[PDB]
Amino acid sequence: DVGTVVGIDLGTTYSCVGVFKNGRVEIIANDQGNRITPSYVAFTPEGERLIGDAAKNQLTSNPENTVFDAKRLIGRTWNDPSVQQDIKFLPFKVVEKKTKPYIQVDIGGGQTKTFAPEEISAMVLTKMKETAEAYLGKKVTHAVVTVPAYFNDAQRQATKDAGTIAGLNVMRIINEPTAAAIAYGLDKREGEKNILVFDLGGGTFDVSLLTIDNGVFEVVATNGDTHLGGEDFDQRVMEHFIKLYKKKTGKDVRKDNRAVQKLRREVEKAKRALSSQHQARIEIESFYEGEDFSETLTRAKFEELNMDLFRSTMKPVQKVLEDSDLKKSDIDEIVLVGGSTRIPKIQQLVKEFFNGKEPSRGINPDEAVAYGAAVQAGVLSG
Amino acid sequence: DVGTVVGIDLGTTYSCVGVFKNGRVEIIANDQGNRITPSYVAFTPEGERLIGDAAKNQLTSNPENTVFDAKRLIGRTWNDPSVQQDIKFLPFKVVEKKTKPYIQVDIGGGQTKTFAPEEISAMVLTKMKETAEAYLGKKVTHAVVTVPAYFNDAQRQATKDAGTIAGLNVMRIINEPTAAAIAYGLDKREGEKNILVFDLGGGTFDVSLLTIDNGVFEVVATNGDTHLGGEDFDQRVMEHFIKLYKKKTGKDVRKDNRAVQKLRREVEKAKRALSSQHQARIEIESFYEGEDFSETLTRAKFEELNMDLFRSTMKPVQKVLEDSDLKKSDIDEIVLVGGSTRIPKIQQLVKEFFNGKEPSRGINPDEAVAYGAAVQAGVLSG
Ligand SMILES: C[C@@]1(O)[C@H](O)[C@@H](CO)O[C@H]1n1ccc2c(N)ncnc21
Ligand SMILES: C[C@@]1(O)[C@H](O)[C@@H](CO)O[C@H]1n1ccc2c(N)ncnc21
Repeated sequence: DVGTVVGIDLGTTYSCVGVFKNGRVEIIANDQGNRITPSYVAFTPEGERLIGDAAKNQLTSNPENTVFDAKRLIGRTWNDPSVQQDIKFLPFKVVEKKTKPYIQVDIGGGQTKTFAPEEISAMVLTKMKETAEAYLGKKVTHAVVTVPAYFNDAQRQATKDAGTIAGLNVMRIINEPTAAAIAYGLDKREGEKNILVFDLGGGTFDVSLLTIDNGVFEVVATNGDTHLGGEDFDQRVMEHFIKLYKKKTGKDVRKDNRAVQKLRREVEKAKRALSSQHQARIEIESFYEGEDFSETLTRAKFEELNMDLFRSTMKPVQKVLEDSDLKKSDIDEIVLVGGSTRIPKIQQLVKEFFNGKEPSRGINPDEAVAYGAAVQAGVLSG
Repeated sequence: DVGTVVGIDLGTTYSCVGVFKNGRVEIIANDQGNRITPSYVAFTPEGERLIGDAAKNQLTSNPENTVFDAKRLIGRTWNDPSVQQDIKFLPFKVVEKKTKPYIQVDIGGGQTKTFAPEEISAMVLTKMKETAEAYLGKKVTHAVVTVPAYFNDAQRQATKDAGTIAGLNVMRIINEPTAAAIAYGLDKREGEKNILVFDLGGGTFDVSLLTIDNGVFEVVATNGDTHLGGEDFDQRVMEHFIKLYKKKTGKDVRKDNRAVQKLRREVEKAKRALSSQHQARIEIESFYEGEDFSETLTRAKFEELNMDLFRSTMKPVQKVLEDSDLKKSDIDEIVLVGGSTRIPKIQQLVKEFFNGKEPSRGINPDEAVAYGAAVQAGVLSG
């Protein structure tokens, strides 16, 4: 028996868990009150293993012992050109072991440990499993886990293996855009329809063209940008305030990594506010050399700082349309995925690209993938 | 323990049953393969009690022993002016008993029996209960049953009482326009919205103006025509072919009630076809005095024959707008209910009345009320 099966969106930067309970999907908040959890792991000096918000928000002068972006490495060989490029931008050590890119960190007291990417993803899944168990008041043993549509055999298997390490029997591996289309109830429509899934996550941008025909989904074409996401928008704002602080004080903010991390956390909070307001306030007490930071950011400046990045999302959309032999007017449904799709300028650009066509609406875009996984989990739970 | 709760639309002319199973609403077909069941009861000479399709399609031996339209009498007193008017058009006997209009029929071999309106509706509910039990492969004990928004306390109680007689615990009585809005997920929308429900049934026309605010429904105003529906369109076509047959042969079709019933059944089939095609064929072997009937009906003629009736549906829509102190542009959602709303001219008239505004679409309008009742039943089943 499977018990209550969970639906898990195992994302590059954030993960989300849902269940089907009392006739509906319930997205579960973690111990910090958040319905999304960072796909992050860190180790305290005492040897405590931190997962999620506590890992991402732990102030440190040692970025080399925090692990994230394991989804870029999972199911790939060490010598894969993608891996060789990615390790140049990753602050933690990556070493060749058993043909794979293993992550090497110090787990406390100088104790060096090496982890396969699926062992890191297993830690994230354990945290999602614990989040669901606290909610359900009972143990979880089975799951439906999502993956990007472009994931190959080794990547799907390594994701199932991460589940096994976490004590989860991954019953079904389903494609992220399909799970989002199911969340919007797009499988319950008559005839053949073309669905454009625009997924702008924390670190990756994925565009997928799906067809629905008599309840059956098919991934026709995929495109995007593997290194474009919500964190890039935060970084453009970080650069803006760091240069501005250098002009105003003569001080180089990046000389203190903790000051950088405090600014990063406040910038992310301000970015989210600019999706619903035209001005945000960033305040940090004893920010740098005992001096306080107090600055404002307008929606207009945020947009100006990120305009090239926002406009760059249109190119893969045009490419998928060409590769699927479709025109703009052939798109029956537009599904927005990822918290970044809440940015007004992104919503405007997509709507304008599709000649004023309104996208599907009702589900939080950061939860749509886990929501669809939970719909399937509900069927498997009986 | 409520088990699997069923959602039942107990209609004046037709009824429908749905359940929530394997994560979605399932509308259940009856023993004749139909997703809607006539709200009809008949008694054979041998004393067999027929319910639904077998009752409606029994070649008359019982115009006075076939019961229908019990929903016009339920929860009303015998001396209610509505009852006194309705009994003039009903072919079965209605008698005063216990202050109520009881139905009196011969159940076989000259045995007279008297039934309260809720006892007839209980027979219809028993049929719906048996339809759901055959599908689920287990017994059903609880239900969500819909009623018209204008139903008063006695009418809602008498409907619950019909459920009790049928062995159903009617857990919730919900308004029909509300159930149709729920089917379309209109209760899952943010802010305040005005919903216009245009319900053209088989025998009744109901217009309801609802407001939805933070998931809460309010019936603001109701109007319509208590004696206008799909059956009236069939009658206009009946009159057309009877007059045409008199012109072509000199014969008076109504001298043979069986010939009339055969034409009625074929006209209803042809009308349904004209909603998707521009021409229909009606054929009856040994129709009248051993002569066969073979005629065609165009969509244009069908429309011409019913134009006044179709245009008359606009007047109650304008009245509800005035009684709710709203203008046409204040309507956020248009919900079409009843198989008759499939008629292209009706769809055109409604859309034109609302300056080209497209109504909600995707759910068979004859099943939308049961679908909404099943959505609510699904949450109650847990
Ligand atoms: C949490 C995030 O910053 C992250 O970059 C990404 C994860 O999918 O989504 C963002 N996100 C989440 C919500 C949100 C918003 N209201 N406006 C901009 N970005 C928003
Ligand atoms: C069965 C019906 O005749 C009846 O009059 C009413 C019950 O709601 O709906 C009609 N009905 C059912 C389906 C249908 C259709 N495709 N075109 C016209 N009328 C249609």
